[PDB]
Amino acid sequence: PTVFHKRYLKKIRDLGEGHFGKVSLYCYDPTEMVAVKALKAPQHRSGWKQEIDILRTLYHEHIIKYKGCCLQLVMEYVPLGSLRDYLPRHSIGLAQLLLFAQQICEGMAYLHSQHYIHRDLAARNVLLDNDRLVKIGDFGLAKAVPEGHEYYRVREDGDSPVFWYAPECLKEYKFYYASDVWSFGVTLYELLTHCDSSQSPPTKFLELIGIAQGQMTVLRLTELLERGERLPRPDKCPAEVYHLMKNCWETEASFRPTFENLIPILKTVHEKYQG
Ligand SMILES: N#C[C@H]1C[C@@H]1C(=O)N[C@@]12C[C@@H]1CN(c1nc(Nc3cnn(CCO)c3)ncc1F)C2
Repeated sequence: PTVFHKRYLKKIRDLGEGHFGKVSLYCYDPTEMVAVKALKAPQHRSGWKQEIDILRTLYHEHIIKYKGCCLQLVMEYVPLGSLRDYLPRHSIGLAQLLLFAQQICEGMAYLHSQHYIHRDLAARNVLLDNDRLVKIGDFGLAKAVPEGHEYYRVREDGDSPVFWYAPECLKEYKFYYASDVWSFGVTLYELLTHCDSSQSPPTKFLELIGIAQGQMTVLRLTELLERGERLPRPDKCPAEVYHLMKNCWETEASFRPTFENLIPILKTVHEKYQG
């Protein structure tokens, strides 16, 4: 739609980076603040084409706004950044954390109804607009679920967010809509630990696995997940919220709530704490 011209984009700062992509804050000055995502200098390029196409077709209050092209991806600038960056610095209350959790489920329910799985649902991908507004802000691993199949066939990459993954992704390389609920449960844990690094999923799971394990991190991970071991209950996380988390972490994908199931549950649980 909108065609931003590169010569008018004024770099302000970096907002994020991955092994294949970078997001920068720009000032579009043809005489507005934009987040522009660029792929680094064919498989990652084809995946990049699908990424832009995926966000082009998404419109939801809890999904970062697609703003047009420049290929570079121009998106709205979400002012307070990732909850991963925000949370260790702002002691947000339980009620607001649960509102964020609900807002994530809404955007996820919407994403899922569009037949897309996210595959990278983490606090680093949840952007804070204001103290009462959150948006899923990155779709780098988002894929369409093929029409005659209930999941997408992943394939291992060294950069897979394995500490946010259900055993089916790690073992069978099958990503279901239910696999994003697992990730959501991990994002909910992150939010309740205030994104504290010493409490993070890679820190906590590597403490459980150990680091002398050769090529066997994923395998030791899958087997502890299969033994029913899980991330611990965050300090000051209510018993009920912890049980909802564990329910998101059922080993059986079908036993997990869907995002639709989570919306009324979170709505009720937020209303309770907001009082
Ligand atoms: N892998 C990989 C890496 C490259 C992919 C990446 O950076 N994706 C993103 C989720 C990050 C941030 N981001 C965006 N961030 C913002 N706002 C904003 C304000 N402060 N900050 C920094 C404190 O977090 C960010 N508005 C739009 C965005 F799009 C998009």
